[PDB]
Amino acid sequence: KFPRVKNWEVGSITYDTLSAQAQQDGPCTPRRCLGSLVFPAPEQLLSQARDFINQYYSSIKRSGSQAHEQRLQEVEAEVAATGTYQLRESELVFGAKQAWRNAPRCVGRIQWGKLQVFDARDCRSAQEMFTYICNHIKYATNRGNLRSAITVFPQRCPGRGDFRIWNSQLVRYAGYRQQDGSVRGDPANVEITELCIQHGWTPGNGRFDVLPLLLQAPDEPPELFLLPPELVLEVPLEHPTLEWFAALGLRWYALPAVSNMLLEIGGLEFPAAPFSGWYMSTEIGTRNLCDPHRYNILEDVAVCMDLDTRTTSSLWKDKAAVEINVAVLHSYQLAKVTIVDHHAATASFMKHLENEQKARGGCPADWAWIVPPISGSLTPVFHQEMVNYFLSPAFRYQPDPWK
Amino acid sequence: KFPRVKNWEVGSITYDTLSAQAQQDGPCTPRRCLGSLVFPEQLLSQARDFINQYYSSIKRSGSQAHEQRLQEVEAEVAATGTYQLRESELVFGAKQAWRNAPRCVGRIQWGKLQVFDARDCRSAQEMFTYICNHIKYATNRGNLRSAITVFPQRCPGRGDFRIWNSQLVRYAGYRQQDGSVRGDPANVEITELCIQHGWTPGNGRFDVLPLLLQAPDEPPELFLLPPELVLEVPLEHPTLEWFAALGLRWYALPAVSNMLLEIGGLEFPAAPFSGWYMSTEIGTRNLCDPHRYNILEDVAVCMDLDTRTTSSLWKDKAAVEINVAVLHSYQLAKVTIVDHHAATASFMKHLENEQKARGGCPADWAWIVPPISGSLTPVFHQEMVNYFLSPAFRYQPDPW
Ligand code: HEM
Ligand code: HEM
Ligand SMILES: N=C(Nc1ccc(CCNCc2cccc(NC(=N)c3cccs3)c2)cc1)c1cccs1
Ligand SMILES: N=C(Nc1ccc(CCNCc2cccc(NC(=N)c3cccs3)c2)cc1)c1cccs1
Ligand SMILES: C[C@H](O)[C@H](O)[C@H]1CNc2nc(N)[nH]c(=O)c2N1
Ligand SMILES: C[C@H](O)[C@H](O)[C@H]1CNc2nc(N)[nH]c(=O)c2N1
Ligand SMILES: [Cl-]
Ligand SMILES: [Cl-]
Ligand SMILES: [Gd]
Ligand SMILES: [Gd]
Ligand SMILES: [Zn+2]
Repeated sequence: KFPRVKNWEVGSITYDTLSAQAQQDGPCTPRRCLGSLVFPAPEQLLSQARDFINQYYSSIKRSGSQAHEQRLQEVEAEVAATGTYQLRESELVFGAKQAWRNAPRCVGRIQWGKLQVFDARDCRSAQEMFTYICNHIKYATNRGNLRSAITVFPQRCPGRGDFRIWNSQLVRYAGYRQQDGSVRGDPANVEITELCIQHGWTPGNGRFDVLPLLLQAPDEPPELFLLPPELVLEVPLEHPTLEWFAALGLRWYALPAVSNMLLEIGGLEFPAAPFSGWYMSTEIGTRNLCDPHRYNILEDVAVCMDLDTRTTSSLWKDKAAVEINVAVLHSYQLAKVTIVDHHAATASFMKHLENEQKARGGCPADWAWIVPPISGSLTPVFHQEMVNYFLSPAFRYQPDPWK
Repeated sequence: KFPRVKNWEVGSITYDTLSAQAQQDGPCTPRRCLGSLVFPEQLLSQARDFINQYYSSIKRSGSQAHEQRLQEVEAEVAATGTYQLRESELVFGAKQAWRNAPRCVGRIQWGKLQVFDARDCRSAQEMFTYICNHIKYATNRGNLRSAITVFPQRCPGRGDFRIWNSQLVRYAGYRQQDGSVRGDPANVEITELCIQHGWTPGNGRFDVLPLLLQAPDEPPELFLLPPELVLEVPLEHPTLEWFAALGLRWYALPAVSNMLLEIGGLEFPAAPFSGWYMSTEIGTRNLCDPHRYNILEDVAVCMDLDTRTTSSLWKDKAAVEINVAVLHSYQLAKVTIVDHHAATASFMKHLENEQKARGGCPADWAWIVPPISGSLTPVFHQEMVNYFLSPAFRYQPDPW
């Protein structure tokens, strides 16, 4: 038997047959579930490459064709001669889309088929890397009409260091570890800020200072590049009916572009493959602005809203958090920057689940990450049971290049 | 082998060593996590294990009385096939089963539980008296007190005491000739049973259901709850004067009556327990779930919210004011209730106490994090380990 999966809003029942294809292992055992944790060789290369090629040729409905066999033979011969192999361009595009499709913590996978894949596997230097990244930022920002993209830098290979982007995203605000223990700017970026200053960046002193990019070419210390200010589209935050909100001087950036994850395709590894989509509004409104360990503006806003913050039972937190999220959505819509609210995102994810059940017999999904951080049970994904497992091609965490 | 558990708000680290004592097996494997699923004469070994637990907790470990109790239960099961709990063992086993319940955010309170020993019960008319005394004690005119009543255990060659209702207080669910449900859709099945067993149905959205109590080997008998025994809170809102006219209400006492209590290999299919509500249970789940009363759009219409675009966050604004109404209405009626911020702060304290007490604490993140304002509560940022300890409250098949 395969896991029986139930939607409790509808009563409907599916079986996740796809999970039985899970290659790598997760952190859970029959004795204990660790699903809530944030952080969970010629012959082994070949069976991963074979499986990936099988996936490619299924996607185009040419399984068992002559072209399928020849390509498997081709990969085998290259691995036997060199210990490794090169993806065809079409396989790279397919592999990056599958990795997105396979990502269990991504609620935006209804879009997985619409992904611009920039092939930067011929990149030679940190300077050319910066050029690829600027072109990515320009294409994806598209002056507010955001377009999903990934740029794939050269694969890891023996006898040469990795390409790495040290920043966790292409656009990050500085976090200045103030001496009195506190932080000015984004506390999530204190470490990368200190590394940037360490490498000669002249720091600012604001709360929304865009960080430079620390770019690492093989066997080279990271190099500092400043993003052209006209390349970094930002949204000033205001609230549709709370006019004093604008005076908080809050901003956020248009483009979420994760740059520190490793892309794995057919046993090949791409330690530098930054990817971007668009924001779901709770990421900015609830997490980035109201996490106690982030900008932590909740109490300041509620006090401005004249709420009774002396008792929890007034729900001043819930009320201020809702208005902050309203401000984010209003501000991005006003600026004409693509953004999706958590209701539409989770509804579209529910559609994705139904498509994937028909297409592949299941969908790896991490409930705790799919359910938005406010209003969870008001969205349909709350009531959907979900099976979490690791498929390849995949986006993976990897150690920071300085640790 | 000891899982590392991190709090991402504070950056603190602990190690759950208690998980190594997980007796049963959950649904997860290294291949796939099923954590989000709602439903995941060796009696001696379990009986042995619980006794050791007991005497260890009272610092009587391996003492004279320890070995004596051990040898008593061996004779009982040899003579009868089962054994009898001492009243103190039963109290300790009830408290431990609550303390071990991974999905309970209310466990800061676990040492304060009134155990009613109903194991001398026979016939459903007596069940009903035990239950009514439970309901009366636990309600306490609104100053709610946690309690469990423990009816006779299952044994071979003989039926079971079962409470057919999932809770002692449930509103009726009446299906309509247009398919819809007037009342609580969660209770459409027990409502048709109550009718099929003679109950005159109401026609209201908050008709309190009768109790279908079942003594062993007999059909269940309908018992009507004295309306003065069932404390109910009419729902009003502190500033939205029209909210009261919606006619919403809920009941004071959450009393779960369909779970099985397991202690030392013994099984009590009828052991209703009650505490008090966390406000999001009523204001978010019971009233705003699509498959329950589903009142969200009604409230948003009364608030004159723009309901044609999700991005107005009309669902979020309506949900908050409904939870406000619940908190205001219970406090105004002097019925104990806890908001999700106070409860999750208390559960965090419980986690620290349990870390020091036992080296960990089984917790089901998906159920501990509230259904609104998740990341505004500290539990959201707390990694958790889920595992099954005994004594335990377990799900069980419906009697029919
Ligand atoms: C197109 C619009 C998209 C939306 C609205 C979206 C939404 C989200 C959200 C809300 C998260 C959780 C982030 C967090 O809480 O830190 C997430 C995670 C993730 N997203 Fe998507 N995403 C989109 C596109 C993409 C694309 C284009 C890719 C890759 C090609 C991608 C891959 C991932 C991955 C791998 C994760 C997991 C990251 C982790 O484990 O930390 N997403 N996404
Ligand atoms: C004292 C105040 C208490 C509060 C505020 C509280 C709160 C909660 C909440 C919010 C849930 C989730 C229920 C749901 O979402 O359906 C829960 C579950 C649970 N509670 Fe507590 N509870 C309390 C007392 C108790 C007591 C006295 C017991 C037993 C002696 C108990 C045993 C359980 C169990 C076994 C579950 C799991 C239910 C399931 O898996 O369906 N709780 N509690
Ligand atoms: N950074 C840490 N913790 C940590 C914090 C957050 C995350 C999650 C990373 N998420 C950023 C992200 C990922 C994926 C999507 C988004 N948001 C988006 N909408 C998109 C980004 C790209 C395409 S869509 C944001 C992981 C570890 C650590 C502290 C100490 C050691 S590691
Ligand atoms: N039973 C179902 N599913 C299901 C639904 C809810 C739960 C959770 C149990 N709900 C009642 C409950 C349990 C525990 C605590 C509370 N609330 C309380 N605050 C307390 C109750 C007793 C002491 S505290 C409510 C489990 C399974 C089904 C639906 C349709 C067919 S079967
Ligand atoms: C402890 C817990 O795993 C952690 O706070 C998770 C919960 N769910 C999440 N879900 C999303 N989308 N993003 C997150 O950062 C987190 N954090
Ligand atoms: C599918 C999912 O497991 C289900 O909806 C769970 C999620 N978390 C929950 N948490 C609580 N407290 N109560 C619930 O009923 C649920 N339902
Ligand atoms: Cl972000
Ligand atoms: Cl309830
Ligand atoms: Gd105004
Ligand atoms: Gd009106
Ligand atoms: Zn698990």
